[PDB]
Amino acid sequence: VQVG
Ligand code: NA
Repeated sequence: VQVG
């Protein structure tokens, strides 16, 4: 998971 990548959130930016
Ligand atoms: Na990912």
